Amino acid sequence: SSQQVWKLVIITEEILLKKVSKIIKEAGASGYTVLAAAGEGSRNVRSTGEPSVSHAYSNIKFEVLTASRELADQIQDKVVAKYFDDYSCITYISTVEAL
Amino acid sequence: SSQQVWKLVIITEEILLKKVSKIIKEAGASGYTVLAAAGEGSRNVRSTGEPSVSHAYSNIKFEVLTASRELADQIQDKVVAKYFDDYSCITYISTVEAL
Amino acid sequence: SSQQVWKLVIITEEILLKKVSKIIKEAGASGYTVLAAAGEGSRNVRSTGEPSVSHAYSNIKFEVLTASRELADQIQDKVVAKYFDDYSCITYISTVEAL
Ligand SMILES: Nc1ncnc2c1ncn2[C@@H]1O[C@H](COP(=O)(O)OP(=O)(O)OP(=O)(O)O)[C@@H](O)[C@H]1O
Ligand SMILES: Nc1ncnc2c1ncn2[C@@H]1O[C@H](COP(=O)(O)OP(=O)(O)OP(=O)(O)O)[C@@H](O)[C@H]1O
Ligand SMILES: Nc1ncnc2c1ncn2[C@@H]1O[C@H](COP(=O)(O)OP(=O)(O)OP(=O)(O)O)[C@@H](O)[C@H]1O
Ligand SMILES: [Ca+2]
Ligand SMILES: [Ca+2]
Ligand SMILES: [Ca+2]
Ligand SMILES: [Cl-]
Repeated sequence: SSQQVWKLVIITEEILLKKVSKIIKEAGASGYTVLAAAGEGSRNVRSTGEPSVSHAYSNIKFEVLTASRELADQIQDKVVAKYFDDYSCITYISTVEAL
Repeated sequence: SSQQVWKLVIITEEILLKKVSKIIKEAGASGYTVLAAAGEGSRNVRSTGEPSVSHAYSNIKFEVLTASRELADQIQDKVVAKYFDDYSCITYISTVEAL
Repeated sequence: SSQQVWKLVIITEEILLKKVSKIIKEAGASGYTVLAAAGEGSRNVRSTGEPSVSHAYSNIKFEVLTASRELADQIQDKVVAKYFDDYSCITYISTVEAL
């Protein structure tokens, strides 16, 4: 049988791995998944800088499944409020069907 | 032109890489993608144990595209029936548009 | 507040990392995320070959968020037209909610 859940993705600088993991757990999520990633973006806020000739930068990608949209929004808000202006970061939400 | 397909995700202990790959292929999927991952969860069933002070554990993330919901459900069922009680594992389904 | 965006995924041979990154950026995307991956598929076109007894092959997974479906389709088209016949490659699109 199915249950509709929300999937929050946070892609951010690899150096924020432990800090963002703590926000997710402190907010009451049941868990999280994290993957190593790389990327480029257009906000140009990376804490360690960017060179003139761009190349892919080191990131992590979190995926957090939540039983309510409310909880996904809360985690997203906390990460963005704390880090979005000072660190490269992008975030999005969608829905999936959990078992 | 587009075709609606289903995307099954399985996130599980890294030690199940070969066993789960075999279920996916034996069920008739056209392929699979797998990524290294880490994570934490709340079922507390990891086959290799967890310590009192939790940290991220080693996982793999599979993504399997299927032409029917029926096939995604079958693969999901087979993995869950065989491994969910004895190994850390979470699974979800959504739809995407293949070319 | 929310904005509906499109998410284009391209999973392809690891050797195409720089060539596909250039298409994404030359098309005007605001960024991209890329992850190391492995997989198997059924088209059997891998540029470096496949053995009789299959095993997972080395890939990369791109995710590209776009503000229009039009731009996702354009990037997808350019990658497919250039590489799909000569290199292992699969691609799909869905929608997500960006902040
Ligand atoms: N359109 C996009 N599609 C997919 N991933 C994106 C996109 N834009 C940004 N990202 C991802 O978010 C990360 C941070 O991008 P951000 O928008 O915060 O701009 P930035 O500070 O310029 O980042 P970077 O230093 O990596 O260029 C990128 O490295 C990438 O992994
Ligand atoms: N809410 C969640 N959101 C995202 N990923 C999750 C979530 N819950 C669990 N996961 C992922 O599934 C994996 C296994 O979690 P499971 O629910 O089976 O509990 P567990 O046995 O307690 O896992 P772990 O030993 O990793 O803590 C986690 O390591 C994580 O990668
Ligand atoms: N049904 C699928 N679900 C998920 N990923 C898939 C699927 N089919 C293919 N892929 C991914 O796309 C990659 C390339 O598959 P493609 O369809 O191009 O066939 P191929 O040339 O036979 O690939 P391979 O040499 O990897 O077997 C695979 O390695 C896999 O990562
Ligand atoms: Ca940048
Ligand atoms: Ca646990
Ligand atoms: Ca093949
Ligand atoms: Cl991923």
